[PDB]
Amino acid sequence: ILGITSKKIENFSDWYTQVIVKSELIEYYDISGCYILRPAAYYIWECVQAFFNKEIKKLNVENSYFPLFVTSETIMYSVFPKWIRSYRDLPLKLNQWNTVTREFLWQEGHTAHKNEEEAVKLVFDILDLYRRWYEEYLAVPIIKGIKSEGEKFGGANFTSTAEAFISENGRAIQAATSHYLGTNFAKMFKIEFEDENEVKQYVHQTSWGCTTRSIGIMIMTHGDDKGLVLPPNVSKYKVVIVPIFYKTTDENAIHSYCKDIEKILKNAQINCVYDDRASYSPGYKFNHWELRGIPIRIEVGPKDLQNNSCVIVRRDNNEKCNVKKESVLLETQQMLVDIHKNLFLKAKKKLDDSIVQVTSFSEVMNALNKKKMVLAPWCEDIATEEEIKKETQRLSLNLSGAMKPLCIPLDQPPMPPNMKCFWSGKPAKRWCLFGRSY
Ligand SMILES: COc1ccc(Cl)cc1C(=O)NCCc1ccc(S(=O)(=O)NC(=O)NC2CCCCC2)cc1
Ligand SMILES: [Cl-]
Repeated sequence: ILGITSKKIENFSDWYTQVIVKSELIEYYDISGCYILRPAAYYIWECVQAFFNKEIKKLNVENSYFPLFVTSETIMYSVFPKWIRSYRDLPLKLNQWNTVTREFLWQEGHTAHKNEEEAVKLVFDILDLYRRWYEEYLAVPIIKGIKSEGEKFGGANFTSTAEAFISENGRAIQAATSHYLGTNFAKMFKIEFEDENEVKQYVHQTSWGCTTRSIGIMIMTHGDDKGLVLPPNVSKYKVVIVPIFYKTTDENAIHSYCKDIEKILKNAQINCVYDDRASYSPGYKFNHWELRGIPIRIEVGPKDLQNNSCVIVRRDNNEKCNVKKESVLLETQQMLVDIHKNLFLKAKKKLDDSIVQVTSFSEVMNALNKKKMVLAPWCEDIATEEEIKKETQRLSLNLSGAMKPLCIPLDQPPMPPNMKCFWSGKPAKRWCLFGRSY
């Protein structure tokens, strides 16, 4: 009852709710579904917040706060004409860190540029920062792409997106967005400027956001039947030290030895916890910290005193090795790196193995039935989006069983000149990724 009672594959929904509560990420307030972000969850948000802030500031984006909202977007663009008069006032680059299933925390950026080229470059610069956000900190692989006309934001010229995929239930989920808004809102609010030639021009706008859904995607990606699995970059404690006594003493020697290891790690700015609670067995502690997603366990028993060593246990694959005491710092540092690398790579394999490249709709149900996505040549006719939804829904009988256009990947496979649309039989335009979704 203390651990996870539902297998991730067999009952994904119940598994997830158990993991997020028992790992002490969240705490449910009442029956409304409202929840509290405990330190373990907020810490992850703080890590990626710190990363994102440093990177957008390199792009001269400035943080700010706009408190007025309308049902849900921020009141902002109508103020821009008061700030923009000439090309010297451009580019305007703003970001806000907001607080408000539902999502409590998120980030939202807005820019305005003198032309299309500069705005579009920012759109994709930001999009890659989202990629790094997921990869370098959450160890989650994403796919960058363009939304179809039927799935893009209404006010956007085009919507670029990062897509993640949960292989266990065969569903894609939108991980982040970066819109090119063109001049759509500039026309609405007369957001105009005089260029270098004293000519009136429309500003070109972008908006981009990412929420705490990123944390959920991380959990769903890496979590296992033992509970939470944290990439070291978003775990407060990198290491837990567990003492092992055999009642034959010396507990004090073990205790002292563990404190030596704790000191070495902490002196190297590697935060860790020494679980010296007398009331709980070592086996109890193993579960306790595995459940909470601690990347590395260091065990110390009698044999380790004898051999001047310690046992290191990886959280991601449960592999154990003996390590000399004088080598603990270096090997722990390398282990933390390799754990992140392994989490990403094994997640990327599951993602790559989830994409079935097809040329005909007759290949689609085979891929959906195996809980995968399809990559197909598509004429991109907006009317066909609903047709494809309705038909895949009909053929599967099945929380939606429909597949939708996820994104047109920035990385396109070659397109043969005479390639037809997998659905309409018309000339294909580009390869599009289709799948079931959240
Ligand atoms: C619809 O139910 C299901 C029915 C059947 C199956 Cl087979 C699976 C599911 C399912 O969907 N199971 C996961 C339920 C789920 C997962 C992710 C999201 S979310 O959008 O990503 N939101 C967040 O993660 N917030 C995080 C939570 C952790 C702390 C920090 C904030 C929202 C809900
Ligand atoms: Cl506004």
